[PDB]
Amino acid sequence: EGKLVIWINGDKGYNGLAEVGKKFEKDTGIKVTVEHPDKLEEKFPQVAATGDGPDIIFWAHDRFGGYAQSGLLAEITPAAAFQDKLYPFTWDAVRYNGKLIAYPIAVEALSLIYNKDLLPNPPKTWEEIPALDKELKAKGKSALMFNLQEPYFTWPLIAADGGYAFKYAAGKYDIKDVGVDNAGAKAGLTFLVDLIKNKHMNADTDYSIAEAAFNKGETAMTINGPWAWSNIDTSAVNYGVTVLPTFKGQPSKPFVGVLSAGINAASPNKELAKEFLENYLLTDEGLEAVNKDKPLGAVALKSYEEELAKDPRIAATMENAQKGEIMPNIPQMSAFWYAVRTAVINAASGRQTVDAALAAAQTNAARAAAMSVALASEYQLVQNAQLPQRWSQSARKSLAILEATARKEATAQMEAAGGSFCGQFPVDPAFKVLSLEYSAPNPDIARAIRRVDSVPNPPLPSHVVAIQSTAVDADLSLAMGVSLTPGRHTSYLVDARALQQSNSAAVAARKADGDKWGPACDEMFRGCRCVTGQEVVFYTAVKEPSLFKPSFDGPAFRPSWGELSGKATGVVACVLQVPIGKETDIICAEYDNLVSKGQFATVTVNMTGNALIQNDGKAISKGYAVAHRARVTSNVYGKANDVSLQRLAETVWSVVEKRLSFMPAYRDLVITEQGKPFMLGATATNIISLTENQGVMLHLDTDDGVWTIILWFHRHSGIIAGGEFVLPSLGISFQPLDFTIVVFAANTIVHGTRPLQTTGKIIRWGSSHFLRFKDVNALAQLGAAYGVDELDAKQRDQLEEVDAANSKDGVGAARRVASCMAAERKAAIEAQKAACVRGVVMNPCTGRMPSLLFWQVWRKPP
Ligand SMILES: O=C1O[C@H]([C@@H](O)CO)C(O)=C1O
Ligand SMILES: [Fe+3]
Repeated sequence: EGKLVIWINGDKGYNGLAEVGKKFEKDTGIKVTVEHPDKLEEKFPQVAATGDGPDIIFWAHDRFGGYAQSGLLAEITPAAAFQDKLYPFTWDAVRYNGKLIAYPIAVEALSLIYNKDLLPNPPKTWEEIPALDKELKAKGKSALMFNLQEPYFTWPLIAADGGYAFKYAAGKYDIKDVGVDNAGAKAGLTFLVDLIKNKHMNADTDYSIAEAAFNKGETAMTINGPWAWSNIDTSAVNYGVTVLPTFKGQPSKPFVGVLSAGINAASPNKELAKEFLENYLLTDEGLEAVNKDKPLGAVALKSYEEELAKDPRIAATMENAQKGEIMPNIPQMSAFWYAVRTAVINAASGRQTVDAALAAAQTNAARAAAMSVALASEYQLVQNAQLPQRWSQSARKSLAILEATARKEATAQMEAAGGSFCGQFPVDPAFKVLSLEYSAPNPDIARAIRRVDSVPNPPLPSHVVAIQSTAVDADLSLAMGVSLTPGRHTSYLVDARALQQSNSAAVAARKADGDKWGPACDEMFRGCRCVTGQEVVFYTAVKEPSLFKPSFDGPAFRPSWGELSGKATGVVACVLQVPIGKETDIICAEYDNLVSKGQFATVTVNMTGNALIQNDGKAISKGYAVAHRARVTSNVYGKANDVSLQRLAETVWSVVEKRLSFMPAYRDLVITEQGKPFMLGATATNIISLTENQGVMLHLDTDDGVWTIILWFHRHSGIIAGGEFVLPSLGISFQPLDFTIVVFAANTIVHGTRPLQTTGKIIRWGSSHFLRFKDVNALAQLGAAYGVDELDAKQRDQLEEVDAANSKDGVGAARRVASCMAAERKAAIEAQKAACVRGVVMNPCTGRMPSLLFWQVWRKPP
């Protein structure tokens, strides 16, 4: 690769780091690029999981231990002589499982910040503050205001006398040993609430109130970090930054954040990143260059820290950090934070006793941390799950004979008819269908009748191979749960490495075109082979050692094709041609019913199904707002549209499942008991889209299920030019005919639809049946909080109450009522979410569903 890509947050001094990068290009001739991507917390583990991303990542050490569990970070091997150049505790912050996993850069912690004019000598102890507030109240001021809403800010006091998140021992944090409940933590929080009850502090004080008050000279003290200094620097306040007050003679223990630089485990530039960080960045001039852009605060490098500590504010930061506790670098901190946030809010407001608040927090944090471990175990079993065994040597031989017989029938039939047909559409793979004509001779669906424009059909790209052998066909059919029309289908093998490369190229082309079908996407398209009118399946083959995660410890089958040995196969795409009939009648009828009854909501794209639109404050049950209203306002049958949606989802599913037996297996694996009532019928669909003569840019979906179904049907007669569905990383494209369905892995296969031009009245209706997991999780959560069957009654009540406010007092009053409901809903969702209530099985590393399922390992030993 011979280059270095670095990700750092936008709030840091990246241009200063970019200057350090130049000086690196000088000596080694290696370019250093420094990007600052938004949502960086979540972006790195999602991209690094696939062997992609930067060489170097810059973030707080706390996240890095989770990354280390996922093997996304390289073990750094610094010499004992380099390790001396940094404070030993900062090295402790970047240790996971005996191993060093990142380079410490900067050190941050809360300090006491005080107004020098109101308070020349800040108190040494918390115990003095009540007396000090009494004095300052007489002058119309207050002693102390800081954020009471987030436990980060209140924890220093709580930790002082004892009290910790998880007990650290032998290089590990004990998940089962939470320190929320001890006498130490109890005393700390007691003192905090005593300050509130004795009117020294207000329970509603948040970050903004505290910052405003201190920066305007209204309060003598606040508690904040180095990020807050810039704002105070613009104000009239003469301020100092000092050691946090002691409690019962012990130091307040703020959490310590260590900004760190980790090396990507999938980076080919490991020894040159080691070079860059050790010799160019972790030096006085190195950190100086960064410091001059945006200040680092305290730093891990002893020599430069001695310089910075000349600023008393930096000195105070380090001192508080050393008296503090390194923030645990494990994901189970989320459990700690939610439970402690609830406890502090409750104890401060009087909703619970300090003793009651901490007792519940201890119990809940331990429970939630235990469950999250259990969920990670189960996810591994999900990723590694195998289809029910249908494959055997005798079964594949049997199936190959059947398939061979069917190929002869299909040939004889083709001979008799003068060629191949999909419905009435003449199918010739020598040609690419660039435009085509549909006729509508009756009120049924318009039918593809004639190829209009064509070019000679481009060959398959080199990484995609049509499978010739019936034995191999039967091998894959039986192992992958795919049963296409006998003698009338093609199977393909796609090289997994090249598939991922082509995905990247496709995304690049769309970006270059400016998020649109332009020249670069067109050039890719010109290389895609037409499979219009075909029934096809694409298997990807992963070589045993990536985007794909097969378990090579899984059971192996013996392939008839030796080229499959040492490889795992998964189904990435399947194109079906549904014969016009009862099922297509039912499906198209439901679309018409849902369109007529105003049940498609506009987001463009029209949508329906079991959504939960959280932007709608009053939404508390499954569906779009139109669905909620119809359940109430209907004078015939409240459930009518839900019967329609279930039949729609179930009929499409049934058609797909006849051909793809892995689909119900996927449904059963990833939909939880709590998610089932919020899926549309017995399917893996919760949302259904609808498009009218529309293209869509090439893209990967992110927050959808493992497989997505798309179908098309046509309404009037006419000619359509363009509008191909394109799978550029598979090197194929097609025109939808009478009733074409594609089932494909939408999170891992790039896809889109070219713009259309039409002649006549022809409408091509496109529709995706998919799993949008955010809706099913939130709904499963609401179901756990209120009861699945209570949601309709809540929705009816919430609609009535919002209507009343509008009818009585205006739009403003009603939207305030909706705003109230939204907060209450939020709190309920949040509480269930903390209890690990889920609608679907998800990757704890990525927060997404697995990239594929049901991998089959093939091995042919001699
Ligand atoms: O290429 C696409 O076309 C369909 C659209 O017709 C239905 O939404 C969709 O899901 C895309 O990603
Ligand atoms: Fe899509």
